[PDB]
Amino acid sequence: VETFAFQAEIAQLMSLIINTFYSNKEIFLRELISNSSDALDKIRYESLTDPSKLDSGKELHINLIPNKQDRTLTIVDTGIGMTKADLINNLGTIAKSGTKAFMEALQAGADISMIGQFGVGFYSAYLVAEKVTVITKHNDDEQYAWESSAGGSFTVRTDTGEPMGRGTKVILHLKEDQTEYLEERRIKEIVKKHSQFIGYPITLFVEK
Ligand SMILES: Cc1nnc(Cl)c2ccccc12
Ligand SMILES: [Mg+2]
Repeated sequence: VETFAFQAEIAQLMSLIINTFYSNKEIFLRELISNSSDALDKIRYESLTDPSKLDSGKELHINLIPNKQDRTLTIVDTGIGMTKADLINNLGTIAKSGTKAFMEALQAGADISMIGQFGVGFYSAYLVAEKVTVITKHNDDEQYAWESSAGGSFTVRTDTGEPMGRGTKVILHLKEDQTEYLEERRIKEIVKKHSQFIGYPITLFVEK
């Protein structure tokens, strides 16, 4: 297991997200679904010039999986996935400019719901999650698990669990007072409201 420090600016964003009083927390789900949809668009487009990129799975979809026993909500896609370099460096590097503009917009009147307009909506996960685990598989790399409970650091390890073929699973370990996002009716409400026009089938799994 390798442990890394977030860039100062990303650490600052995450603390803002964790510490700021802001009741409209449901926006995290829209942001993660939007990210999944962008990742599905990417693999679809790449597959037009190299059909073999779909050898790791033809199905292009999003699954939402609540689990009350583990207190987790998982967002799963069969999109392009992320490489080790994406997890450790590339995505954070790109998020730096968006983060700066976002925190400038907040002290100038914007609110946290606009986070996705700055390309850094992934970090809205920390509105509801005390820990985020991301399991991911890109065609050009191995399966990895990224994980962070914030506080300035994250880990990356090669993942030994079940192979996923290609795509990304974002596992939200929910805060004690955010278990409403495990309820079927609440999830349905949020998806209908914010994600009605996404172009991939979204399947909300039911609990056993
Ligand atoms: C910036 C960013 N966006 N999406 C995901 Cl899934 C990320 C995962 C790890 C680190 C940064 C991410
Ligand atoms: Mg970083």
